[PDB]
Parts: sequence; structure tokens; C-alpha cells
Amino acid sequence: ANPCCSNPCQNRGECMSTGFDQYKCDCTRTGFYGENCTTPEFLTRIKLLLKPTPNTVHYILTHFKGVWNIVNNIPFLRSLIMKYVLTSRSYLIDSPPTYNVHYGYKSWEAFSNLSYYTRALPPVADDCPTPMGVKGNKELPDSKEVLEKVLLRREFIPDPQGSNMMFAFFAQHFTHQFFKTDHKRGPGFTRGLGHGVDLNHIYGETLDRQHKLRLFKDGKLKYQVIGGEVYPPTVKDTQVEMIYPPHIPENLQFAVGQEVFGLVPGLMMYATIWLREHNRVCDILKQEHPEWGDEQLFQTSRLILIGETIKIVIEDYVQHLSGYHFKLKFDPELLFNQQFQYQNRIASEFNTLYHWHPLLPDTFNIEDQEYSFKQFLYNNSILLEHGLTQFVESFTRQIAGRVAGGRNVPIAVQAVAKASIDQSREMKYQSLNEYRKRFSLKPYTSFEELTGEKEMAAELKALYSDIDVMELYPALLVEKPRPDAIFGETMVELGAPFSLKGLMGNPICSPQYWKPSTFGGEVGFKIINTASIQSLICNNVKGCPFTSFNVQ
Amino acid sequence: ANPCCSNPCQNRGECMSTGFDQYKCDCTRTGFYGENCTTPEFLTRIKLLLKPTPNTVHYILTHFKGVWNIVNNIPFLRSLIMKYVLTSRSYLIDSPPTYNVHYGYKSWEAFSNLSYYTRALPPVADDCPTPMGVKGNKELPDSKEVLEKVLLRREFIPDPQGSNMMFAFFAQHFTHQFFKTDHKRGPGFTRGLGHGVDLNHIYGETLDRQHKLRLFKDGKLKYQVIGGEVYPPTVKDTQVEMIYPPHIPENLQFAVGQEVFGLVPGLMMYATIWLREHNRVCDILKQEHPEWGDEQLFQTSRLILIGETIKIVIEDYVQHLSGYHFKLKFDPELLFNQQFQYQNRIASEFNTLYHWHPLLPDTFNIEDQEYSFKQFLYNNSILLEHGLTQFVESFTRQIAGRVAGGRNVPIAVQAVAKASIDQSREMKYQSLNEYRKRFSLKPYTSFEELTGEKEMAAELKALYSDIDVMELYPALLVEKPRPDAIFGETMVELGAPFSLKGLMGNPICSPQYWKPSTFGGEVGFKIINTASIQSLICNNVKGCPFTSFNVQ
Ligand SMILES: *[C@@H]1O[C@H](CO)[C@@H](O[C@@H]2O[C@H](CO)[C@@H](O)[C@H](O)[C@H]2NC(C)=O)[C@H](O)[C@H]1NC(C)=O
Ligand SMILES: *[C@@H]1O[C@H](CO)[C@@H](O[C@@H]2O[C@H](CO)[C@@H](O)[C@H](O)[C@H]2NC(C)=O)[C@H](O)[C@H]1NC(C)=O
Ligand SMILES: CCCCCCCCO[C@@H]1O[C@H](CO)[C@@H](O)[C@H](O)[C@H]1O
Ligand SMILES: CCCCCCCCO[C@@H]1O[C@H](CO)[C@@H](O)[C@H](O)[C@H]1O
Ligand SMILES: *[C@@H]1O[C@H](CO)[C@@H](O)[C@H](O)[C@H]1NC(C)=O
Ligand SMILES: *[C@@H]1O[C@H](CO)[C@@H](O)[C@H](O)[C@H]1NC(C)=O
Ligand SMILES: *[C@@H]1O[C@H](CO)[C@@H](O)[C@H](O)[C@H]1NC(C)=O
Ligand SMILES: *[C@@H]1O[C@H](CO)[C@@H](O)[C@H](O)[C@H]1NC(C)=O
Repeated sequence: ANPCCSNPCQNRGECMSTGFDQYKCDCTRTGFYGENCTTPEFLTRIKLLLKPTPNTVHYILTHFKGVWNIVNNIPFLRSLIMKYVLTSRSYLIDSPPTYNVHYGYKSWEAFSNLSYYTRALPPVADDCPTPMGVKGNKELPDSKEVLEKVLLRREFIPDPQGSNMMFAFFAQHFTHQFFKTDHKRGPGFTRGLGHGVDLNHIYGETLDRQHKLRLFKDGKLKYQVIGGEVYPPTVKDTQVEMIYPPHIPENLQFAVGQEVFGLVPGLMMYATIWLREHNRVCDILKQEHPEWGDEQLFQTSRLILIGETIKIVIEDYVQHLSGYHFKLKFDPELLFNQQFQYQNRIASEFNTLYHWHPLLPDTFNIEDQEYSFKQFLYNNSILLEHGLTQFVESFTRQIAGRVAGGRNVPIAVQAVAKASIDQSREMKYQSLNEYRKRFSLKPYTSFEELTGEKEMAAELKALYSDIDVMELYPALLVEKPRPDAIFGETMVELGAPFSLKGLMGNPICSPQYWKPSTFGGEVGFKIINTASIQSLICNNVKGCPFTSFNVQ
Repeated sequence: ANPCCSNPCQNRGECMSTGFDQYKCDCTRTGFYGENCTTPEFLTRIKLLLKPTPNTVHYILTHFKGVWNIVNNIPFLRSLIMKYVLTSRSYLIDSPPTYNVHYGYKSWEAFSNLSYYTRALPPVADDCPTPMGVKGNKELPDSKEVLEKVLLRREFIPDPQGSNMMFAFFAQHFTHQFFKTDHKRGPGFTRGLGHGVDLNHIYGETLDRQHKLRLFKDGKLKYQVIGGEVYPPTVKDTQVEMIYPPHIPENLQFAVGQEVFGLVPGLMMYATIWLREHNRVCDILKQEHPEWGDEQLFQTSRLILIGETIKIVIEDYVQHLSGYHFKLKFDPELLFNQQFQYQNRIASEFNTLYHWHPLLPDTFNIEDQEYSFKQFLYNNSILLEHGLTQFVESFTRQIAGRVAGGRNVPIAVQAVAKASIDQSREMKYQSLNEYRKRFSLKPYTSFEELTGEKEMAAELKALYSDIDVMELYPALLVEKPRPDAIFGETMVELGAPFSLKGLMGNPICSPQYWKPSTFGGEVGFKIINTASIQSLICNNVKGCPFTSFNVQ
């Protein structure tokens, strides 16, 4: 019965029920008047008649390599750009946070509760007629279908971008701090109240945990040496909470910031690395400050590491993920005169877009061997067996599956991807065209447009009928990739903002934090400013096995 | 042994232990180089040689009344000013938050833990030699002395500013949401994680509580009618948690957002008002949206009310408290192009400066009667007896005690004010000259300067010896008032920033919030934009008894 059901209000306008069967649009600071926030104002026009399509830009970003090389070696220029990129996004996210699962209108309970996941777009009134408000049928295509009909991988599709296993597990490992949905509660609730890059996966969310993972000496994290190698410590020695299957031997039950991380030798590997990184830093500090305390070292480290991370992600991970020729730079000093809200709340959407299963290979080739999901899972014995070094090298090449192309979802991952759809539905997610419009994206006029190819498209049009009624998550994996890219435009234009927020919006990136002091001074500062997934592995891993998020 | 103990680094510089008996200053974005962040840069100079003393300004603010009347009527002008005032402060606070009780260096644990109270200035290394770092003796003057020697009120001193009881109880009541120190934990910890104006005192901090205080109908708060009047409801009917003394009869045990508020008929009175305000709003909304739900009304109300509050404080309370001739305006639209961090963490300092006991009268004259603390305390029977209307009128006149003059602390309040000193000491608070310097205030060179008068001064100099070693809290109450003002410069220049933060930095003051929609549209929006302690009482209280925070 909700007169807003139809998502009438345009351009970030706000719909309000001005009576049982009537509504109203809050076209405030939107740039458009009219009952629907459509009629634009002048500057609006000129603003749009100077707004280049993302594809256009993306293009320019990935071409003229020669020129990009020029700028890539001209500090002010580079920054001037990187900044532009920074700022280009910025004005997109709703910070401070607004809606969430249960709240379609701004509410204190909303803005306050931290267990919720904020929503870039409001849900749909449970009173609304159709799942997408009004357009569509009493229901949505069964997921199993869609799942199969266009998602599940038939022939493994490699990511044209060269995304190796390293990248995959990173992204996997990394994103696992922010995204941490508490299911006991629901799909919409997170358990990572840190709502951002806080390496809680390395040090636990609660202090209690953190302390058990702490050695309380030189601010180092409790560790353990197996076969002359540094590894996370046992659950039987730290009593830390770790999610493991009955058979696992105590000598194998690893304890780390994240309780789930034991079920994936891929994850565990990274852990071990970072863990090693931390303590590595501790030593460097204890060198600088022979007069510091355990609790100070431990805390300075965590600050420096968080820095590195934010760096290695933006400058490596994200860099590669974009395939731009411009070298992405991480320097907060760029927002020091930019109206930027150094804060962040994690959105449901951003979580879903994450469901990057396609990356997942069909087997896991470590050195000679090749493993199956059925094999890999919870078999850290694997990790122990081959060693970090090999793992690195190995994973540094085993290309990962493309993700936007279509039907490239491992069958083992079956269950998951389905949920990914089922969920968004429960959370009354909005139409993909809505989320498209939201981020100022022209909506897809035909399934064929969304895919390019006519196969799936037609196959989908069968299922959804109205392009509008197309679900986001799905549309994302099926989306029509960019020229050899791994993602479509949609997935990029959504995570780009969402990301550079929690990335930049992190405390340490704020003025009264960005300084040597904050990190034990210059030395420990440099560390962050000179951090690459490369060195991260170089230092922490034996023999400095070369690596990249790119398979050569 | 801490080489930083001596607070060497100047101008917000950061000190770091560069070895056992050596340190270093992080003069970053400070404006000064030199080992101590002293040598200034050019623009710095020109910036200072254009920086008018607060006293100067304060003066200009409280004079030329004729001119102020001119501007007070030319919108752009007024705003242009108010804004200036807004922005003048801003660049002072450390948002996002930095140090706290246990942390003198920036730390995650710090920035993360919300039970802590942030600290505008770092504590002092427990390893430091003297309580104020180095200057001073192995200890500090016994508090009992100071307490008596210069704090306790002998002859009641009225605030020259006319601060009636209304103001007092408001300030009291209002500030009681942010400040809510959890003693079970310690002096440094707050229980109001809301860390700001969130009217948790009206709706409780936890949802559980809130729901019990909710009637779940038209989004109204559960209430009760006694003798034809609207009053908060009983603990025996809501099971809400309320702090009460054994004798109190259930029929008197009031349940309200704040558990402590029952022990002060002054507080309770305000509650009842606000409570009445809320439900009042609910009706106005239910009029606008006959199609809204209990939980939406309830939430919109709380949003509108929070607005009112932020208004009534800034525009009334704060206005009066300043005695400026310029009419202070509350309009977030002023920061919509200002690098302002719409967020807030409550500082310990700000909490202490609050300890405004001097305001407290010696008796409480309600109509004919006159009461004693021993009387008033936990005697809401009083409130019930006379009625809200009288209470208003009465309190609207009973002048409150000045606070900066000196020795004006009620003896009943004895215990408290002492604590106020004892505490800051535990929390290793810094020197008053430090906190002075901090907010770019020339430090007091002599106790006589801090007081003007020679009596107390001399009396103190006996106790502290070095002006520097003068404690803040004390120095505040004894401080030398402004020409007929109720506060000295120190207290003003500290709470000014601290305040306009949590005041402005509140969500609802942010761009994606400041709009009719957010509040059920224009109608419910206007409400906030047209709110005065006056109307607040006018609407909620019978007969619209005139009021002001000024006793005529
Ligand atoms: C605002 O948007 C609504 C739709 O969200 C428009 O209303 C529809 O207009 C068509 C064409 O006249 C009618 O056939 C429909 O019955 C209307 N309602 C709906 C729910 O579709 C409306 O015309 C728009 N107004 C403006 C000024 O843009
Ligand atoms: C920086 O500040 C320190 C004090 O915080 C200064 O050091 C003192 O200087 C005096 C005068 O030479 C000596 O008598 C003291 O022994 C020094 N130490 C202390 C703890 O007082 C120092 O001179 C300042 N340096 C600069 C460049 O400003
Ligand atoms: C001076 C440099 C001018 C660069 C103009 C670039 C215009 C790019 O144009 C883009 O090309 C894409 C193909 O890759 C299409 O998919 C997009 O729809 C189209 O807008
Ligand atoms: C064009 C307007 C010029 C105004 C000049 C104002 C100078 C105020 O000067 C101030 O006066 C106070 C007395 O009230 C003193 O206590 C302060 O120390 C003094 O700086
Ligand atoms: C957040 O909301 C959920 C459901 O509304 C509730 O169960 C939970 O206790 C809330 N969290 C907090 C911290 O209030
Ligand atoms: C686990 O790994 C070890 C060593 O690689 C191997 O011997 C064992 O068969 C594996 N078990 C499973 C269930 O994968
Ligand atoms: C905050 O810190 C105190 C002491 O460091 C600790 O007891 C408390 O549990 C912490 N709060 C949280 C939420 O971790
Ligand atoms: C409480 O108030 C009632 C009514 O004003 C009065 O009769 C009674 O004496 C008071 N008791 C105390 C302890 O103040």
C-alpha cells in the first residue's frame, strides 16, 4: 500500500508518504525539482553536460599508456590525479550512515545500532506489492534456476586480468574483517563493529581475544615454531575461539584474529604472514624505542600494520583490480583540504558485491599437487606440508576465474552463491537498475545490454521479463565485462566509492593521526609508506619469493 | 623517567621518547619547527598577528549592542557571523578522537573503545616524577584544603548573569546524557556510548530499556496521569531500571530515560516536560501521516526532539551563557562547505568543567516554600505536590549561584566538588596552564592573574607555589570572572569548542539528514527550527508559564 513502493523519487531524492495513497519527494541539494526530483537546475545541466561516462573514463584510464607513464613520474601530476579520483567518488556514499535492513527512513536506532549493516539504498516496504516494489511479479525467478541458468561455471573462465590465487585469497582474507555477518542475528547484521580496516582478523574483535593472541612481550603476538617456521599458535595454548571441525588435531587447531580462518589454508597462510609482519614490526620498533612497553609496541605495531594494509590494498590489490595505467597512490594528505568524513559504516550492498566466487579455481595447485575444495577445506595440514614459500610461489601463478563474464561459479560454491541471491531478497534489496541509477549509472535497457551476448540475456529475459526487475547480485556476475576486465561497470562503480571510504575514512588517514609520531616516528612511518604485497611477502616469507596479484 | 614528562613539545606538537632519556617533537601541520615546535613559519606569524585575544572578542561580542542589533536582523550577516563563530572554534578539537585515560599515545584500542572518555590532553606517565610531570612537589595540595581554602561557598554569590534555577536544572538535566561516568569501571569511562546529544536520558541507552519506556501506539512514550496531569510512568509498570532509595513508594518511583533522574525533582520536572514534548510531537506527526506506524512515529519524534534540543541549547542556553549581544543561530547549513567532521567523542575535561556546583542555591524555593538539599533530594513528592507550572515559574526566578567568582560551592555539595578534584588527579589530568596553552590561551603567570583578587590567590600560592602546578578544575571555579559574567575565560574557551562539536557533529546536522523528510517533512521540520525553551515549556506546561534561563 506504500505510495513510495514505486521508488518514484529520482536523483537521490527522498520519498515520503504524505498520506495513505500519496507521497512526496525531498529533492534537497539534489539538483532537481519537480514532483519526482527530475526537472534539473541550471548548474545541474552544465554539471551533467561535462560529466563523462564511467566507461569513457575507464577507457582513458586504461589507455594512452605512454601519457600515463609521463604523469606516473610527476608527483604533483600523479597526486593531482589520484586526488581527482579520490574526490570524484567521495560525494557518493551516505556518511554519516543512513538506512539499514529494518529502516527505510532515517532513524536514530538506525544511525546508532552498530550491529546492523548500513544500506546504500533503502529496503522495500514489506507492505509493497511486488518484490521490487511494483514492477515484476508476485515473486522473483527461483534462484536455483538463475543460479544454474547463468551462474554456475561450466568451463572454467580465467580472469583475463591475470588475477592469481594470491589476489583471490587476499581479497578473501582482507575483506573478511569488515564483512563478518552475524547469522545468529541475520543477514543484515555485521559482527565487525570496527566497520572498517581495523585488522580485527589479526587481533580479534574483543580485547579478551586480543589479549590471548598477545604474548605481552615486545608487544608481540603469541606465535609458534614448527619445523623451524613461524606459525600462528594453538587454540589449546591460548584458549582463543576458533571455528574448526571435530577431527582436527589440537597441534593443528590454529588461533588467529579471525575464528573462521582455519578452514582455508589459503587464509591461514596470509594470517601467518601478517602475524609474522606484526612481530617483525615490533622488533623494528623495539630497536627505535628500547624504552617502550609491551602494550605500546603492540599498539604502535597494529597502527603501522593497519597503515601497510590500507596501502597494499589501495596501491596493489585495487590498483591491479582496475588495470588502469595510472599508478594509484595512497596519500591521505590529499584530503587535507577536502570535505571528507573520516568515518565509515559498512553497507550490505558492498558485502554482496563481494561474493566473488568466480575467482575460485576448480582445484588448488600447490607445487606439484592439485587439490579439490573437498580436499583443501580445513586442511591446514596442507599448508604445513608444503610451506609458506611454496604456497606463495604456487598461488602467485594459479590464475583465478573471471567474475563478470557469466556462468563461472564453482559448483562446490553452489550453495553460497544461491544464498547470496536468496539473502538480498530477504533484505528486500532493490532493483539492479535502482542501484545503478543510485550511483549515477544509466540503467540497463535490455538484458542483452547488461551482458552483450544474447545467450544468457535471452535466457534471463525468460526469467525476469522486465530488465528493471533484474536483481543486482546476479546481474553483477553475469554483467558484461569491460574489454578484458574482470568486472563489469556496475560492480566497479559501486565498490569504488564504498571502498575508498572505509579505506580513506579510516582514523589513521585523518590529519591528527597522519604523522611519524603516531607510528613511533619516521622509521615505523616509512614502513607504511613503503609497503607492497611484494615486500609484505618478501620480509615475512623465506627467500623473498617474488609475487604479485598478477600471474606474470 | 619519561623524557616527555616535562610536556616539552609546544603548539599541539607531539612528544615521542626517542630513547630512555631523550625525546622528540612532531611539529606537523603545527606551524612551528624547532626541537620544541616553537620557531614559527611565516603564515603562522601573520596568522597570529591577526589573532585577537578571546577577551577582546568576548568584549566586542558583549558590547556595541546597537550594532549587534543591526546584524541580528540581516540574515546573511547574522549567519556570516554565527558561521565565523562556528568555524573559529572547529579547528580546535581532536576529531576523530585521540587519547584517553590509559593512553597517552594514539592507539587503536584508544580510538576504538567507546566506554572511554576521550582526553583533549594526554594523561601523565605514571612513571613521571611529579603529578604535573616535573614541575611541583612529590604531591599536590590536599583537596580538603583547596576545597575549603577557596571553593566552598560562604556567602551565596548570585550569578551576575541572572542564571535562574531553570537554566541550572536544564544544564544539569541536559548534560546528563553525555556525561554518565560509569564508576564501576572508573572515572574515565562513560556509559553513554551515544557520546552526544541523543536524548538517551529520555529513551534509555539500550533498546530493551527504550521499549519499556515505549507505549507502542502512535510512537508514544508510556506515560501516566496523576491528578489530571501527565507524568512519567512507574517502575512497577515498566520494570524499567531506576535508581531510588528504599523508602520511596512505588506510586512515586518514576521511570524515565535516565535511571538517576528520580533523585532530583528538578530533573524529574524537565523529564516530564520533554516526555510530554515527545508524545506532543507524536500527535502532530500522526496528523501529518495518518498512515504511519508506531515505530516510525516514535522514531521520527525522537529525531525532531533531538533537533529541538540541539536548537534550544545553542540558541537559548548557550546564548544566555555567553551574554553576547549577537543572537546565536543554530543552522547546520553553515557547515555545508566547511571541513567539519560530523561525529563526536566526549572528553573527560569537558566533563569536569561541567562540575558547575556553584549554580546550586542554598535552598529551593518553590512558590511559598523553601527547601534544603536534605529536603529536595529524592522527594518527587514535592514535584507532585506543587505541580509543573509552579515549579516552572518558581525556578524561573530563583537565581543560581555564580560559578567562576570563587569559594561559592554549596557545603552539601562538599563531597562532590572534592571528588571533582581527587578524580582529575587520578586521571593524571594535566596542568591548567597546559590545558590553557592547549586551547591557545596565554598561561596564567600568577595566581593573582587567575583570580584578579589577592586574597584567594595568595591563599593558593601558599598551596601550589608554582602557578603552573595549578590544577584546572579548581582554577576554573576560582578563575577570575568576566565583567559580570558567570564564567572566566578558561571555562568558556574550553567548553566552547568541546560543545559546538557534539552539538553540531551530531548526525542530524549532517547534509544527508538536514531535510523535512528526515522529520516527517516541513511541519515536523519547522518544529525544530522554531523551538525555544520557552515554547518547550509553553506547549508542554499548563497555562504557558513564561520562562527564560534568565531571572528577568
Ligand atoms: C512522477 O512519477 C510518477 C511515477 O512514479 C508518474 O505517475 C504515473 O504517470 C503515468 C502517466 O501519466 C500514469 O499512467 C500512472 O498512473 C502514474 N502513476 C504511476 C504509479 O505510474 C508521474 O506522472 C510523475 N510526475 C512527474 C511530474 O514527473
Ligand atoms: C626545548 O625545551 C627544553 C625544555 O622543555 C629546553 O631544555 C632546557 O633548557 C634549559 C636552558 O638551556 C636547561 O637549563 C635545561 O636543563 C633544559 N632541559 C630541561 C628539561 O629543562 C630546550 O633548551 C628547548 N630547546 C629549544 C630549541 O627550544
Ligand atoms: C582525447 C581522448 C578522447 C577519448 C575518448 C574515449 C571515448 C570512449 O568511449 C567509450 O568506448 C567504450 C569502448 O571501450 C564504449 O563501451 C563506451 O560506451 C564509450 O562511451
Ligand atoms: C573597532 C572595535 C574595536 C574594539 C576594541 C575592543 C578592545 C577590548 O579589549 C579588551 O577589553 C577587556 C575589558 O572588557 C579587557 O579585559 C581585555 O583584556 C582587553 O583585551
Ligand atoms: C540492534 O538492533 C537489534 C534488532 O533491532 C537488537 O536485537 C540489538 O540488540 C541492537 N543492538 C544494540 C547494540 O542495541
Ligand atoms: C589433508 O592433507 C594431508 C596432507 O596434504 C593429506 O595427507 C590428507 O589426505 C588431506 N585430507 C583431506 C581430507 O583432504
Ligand atoms: C575498554 O577498555 C577496558 C579497559 O581497557 C576493558 O575492560 C573494556 O572491556 C573495553 N571495552 C571494550 C568494548 O572492549
Ligand atoms: C518530602 O516531601 C513531602 C511533601 O512535600 C514532605 O511532606 C516530606 O516531609 C518530605 N520529606 C523529606 C525527607 O524531605
